[PDB]
Amino acid sequence: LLKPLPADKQIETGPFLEAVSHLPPFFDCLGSPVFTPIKDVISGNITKIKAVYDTNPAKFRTLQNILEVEKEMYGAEWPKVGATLALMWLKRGLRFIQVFLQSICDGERDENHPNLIRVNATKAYEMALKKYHGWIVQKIFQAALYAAPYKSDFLKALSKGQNVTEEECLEKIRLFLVNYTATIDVIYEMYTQMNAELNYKV
Amino acid sequence: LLKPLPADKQIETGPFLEAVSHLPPFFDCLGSPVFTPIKDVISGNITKIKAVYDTNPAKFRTLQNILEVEKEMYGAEWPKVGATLALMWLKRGLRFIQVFLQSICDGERDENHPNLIRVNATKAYEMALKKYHGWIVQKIFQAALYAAPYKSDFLKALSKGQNVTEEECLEKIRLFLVNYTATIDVIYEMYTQMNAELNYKV
Repeated sequence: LLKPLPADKQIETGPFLEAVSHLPPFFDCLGSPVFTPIKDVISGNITKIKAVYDTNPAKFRTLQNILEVEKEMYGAEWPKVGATLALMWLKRGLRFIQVFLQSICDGERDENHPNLIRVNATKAYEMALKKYHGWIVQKIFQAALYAAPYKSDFLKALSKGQNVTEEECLEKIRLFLVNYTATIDVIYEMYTQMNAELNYKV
Repeated sequence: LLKPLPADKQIETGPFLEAVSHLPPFFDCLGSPVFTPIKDVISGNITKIKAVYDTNPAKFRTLQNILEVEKEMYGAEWPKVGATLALMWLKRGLRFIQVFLQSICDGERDENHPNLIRVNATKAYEMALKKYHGWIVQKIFQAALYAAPYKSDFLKALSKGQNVTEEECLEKIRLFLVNYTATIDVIYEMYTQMNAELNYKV
């Protein structure tokens, strides 16, 4: 689980990186090599943030510190630079995972295709990522979607094989989502208040 | 350029890894982020081979040595294991690049779509990779193809911006292809003679 936010809503960079570093692996709950490239993309963002943090953990103590430091370090190349860029993209992958899991927990489904997770992934994609992809990457997403597992399998993949009902799994996901969602929200507000959000497409 | 093969047709592992390590970058002659994941896939194979070589460069002096050593090291998990696996997949990416470049040099083109390289890429894909992909990855290839550059641009990307005619570029590619193709051929023969080739799909 992620720490709760402190009253000052500052997010400590070290603890944050340690928590998010447990996310990429999970993509192998999706159960197909198609998603391995995605894990490495997310993992790349986390690496890049850590490599900058590691250079001066004090200067880069909080996520806010990264943005404001890099803003003065880089001038006109900022925010399309350094850890600020990497975190700009990491927050979008995190949000995808948040929206996807929340949509599953909220019982959203396609009533005639109940064992799939395609509607949940698509919603997650539309809310987190689609705005930032050109059509080639969108078509790539559409194709990749088909590699997505059955809901039943996914959930069983989430519970480390450990024998809990689907209902119990979802209750634990809901618990995870509280501090996760609040953390992602704070990162998005920081990007807004720093005018560090860019809208270019890949 | 790659060294020529020696009379014994053994391929020294160190020099081979150094030569192929100059290939991934080029994928950024394709001129779009869609191909960055592919670079990292190929680069991953080269890393994995090097990490095994590095452990005992003498024991792993040649590519042949890697296969025969791993065969006795691993038993029934071989050849779907270690550097033998990584090289099994690396040779396929290398072959793709060989067939693609050769097809371009041979003047193969779609006469009504002359400025594209799609026929060349597809041929390269059918000859090197398609057999080893399931349909999701094939559809992903089809979508990605659209990110491929114009022939004119690609060629200009290959000549480090340096101002040589297209004809001169192709002549240099043809020269590159001689030892490259002969090297890849030798690797494929080794996999055959070692019964190390596997046909599973991703």
